[PDB]
Amino acid sequence: MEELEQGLLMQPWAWLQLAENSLLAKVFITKQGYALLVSDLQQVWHEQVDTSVVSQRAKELNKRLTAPPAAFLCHLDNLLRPLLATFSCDCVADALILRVRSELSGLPFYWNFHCMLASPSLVSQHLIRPLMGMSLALQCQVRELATLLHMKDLEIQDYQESGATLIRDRLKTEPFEENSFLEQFMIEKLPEACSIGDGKPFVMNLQDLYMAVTTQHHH
Amino acid sequence: MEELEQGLLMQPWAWLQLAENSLLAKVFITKQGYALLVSDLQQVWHEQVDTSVVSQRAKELNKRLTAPPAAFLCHLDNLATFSCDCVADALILRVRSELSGLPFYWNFHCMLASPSLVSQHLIRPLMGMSLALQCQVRELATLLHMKDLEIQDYQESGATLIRDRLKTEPFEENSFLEQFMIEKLPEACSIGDGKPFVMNLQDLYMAVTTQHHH
Repeated sequence: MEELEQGLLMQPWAWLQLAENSLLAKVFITKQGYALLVSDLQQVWHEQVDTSVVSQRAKELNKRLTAPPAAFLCHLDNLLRPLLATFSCDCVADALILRVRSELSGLPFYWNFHCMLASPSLVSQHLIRPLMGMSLALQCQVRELATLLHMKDLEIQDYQESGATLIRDRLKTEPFEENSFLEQFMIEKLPEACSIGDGKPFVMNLQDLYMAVTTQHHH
Repeated sequence: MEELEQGLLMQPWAWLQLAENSLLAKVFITKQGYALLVSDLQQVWHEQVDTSVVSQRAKELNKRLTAPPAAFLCHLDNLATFSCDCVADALILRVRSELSGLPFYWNFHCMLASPSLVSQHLIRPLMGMSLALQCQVRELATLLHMKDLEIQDYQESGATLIRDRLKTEPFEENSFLEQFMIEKLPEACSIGDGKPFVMNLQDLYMAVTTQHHH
């Protein structure tokens, strides 16, 4: 394993849909096996699989296929890269089972992802820590942009206050005040702005920042 | 004790100073008991207690003094010397205060937090905070672009600057992100000991948690 986990850490979160259910998920597949991580925004599920496990489960699932685990693994990777054939999601006690129904070389292929609850180590490394790093960095952005904004106000004031001049008037901006900026933001905008939703917008507005935090945290 | 869990979702995180590490702690105290969540930014611990446990535990820990459970709780609400030890999945957080002019002892008996509270107390709110900060970034950027349009009007026709050092370079988002990622991100994304988290985010934290719950 080991290399799987390490590749998993550099994977971003994607969005997946199946039978109305959605999941956040990332996967790192090699010829050695895969690591998978899945969250419904309530629990987090994990699986790591090796070559031995692939052979055993593909045989049990497909009572008529013959290939090395490599074939089974490359098909799974070429099925899940673009997406991130048809899926379903079942729970049993603490575990999650992600089912695949699809075809390899014109023959139907069945695979079940078997995920146990992710350990606290994973949930920290893949969710908590990076997410907390993003918020900080974003809070730096805000601060750096507010200083940018006050610097543009000293410039226009230099035009109006002293430059001794005026404009077309249809463009005069209000002086920027971060106190009133926040207050209007956090009465008027926050209610939808912090919407966890389907994890759908998190994977589409934030992943570049997510990757950059993880690379940093790990290097 | 169902209300105690509810009230906990919306307390901010405190930072705690220890000998070998620091902890993050949020806590909700009533006359009914307490609920605490602690974290070292690797693991998360939980404890919920009622007033039955309070008097047994205080009687064990304190010989110099006694008092009704609700008063002990009220003094803890006040919340100091902190130490801890970790046996397997237990964190025992030890506190040392001064009540009635005498030493006072309290130990938090903390087990590994359920995934469900990790989600409710960190992941969901933390994710919410990131989406909210990103809308802000957006609104500042638009605001910056508006102010350029304004200043480009003065530049368009005559109008000279007096102080030959005030010029702002025109705001272009993609490059601002570019410089931020090389020049600022390394320091600014560093979790550290959690102190940054407690120093500049607990207002947004209290606002997101309360939004989410309502």
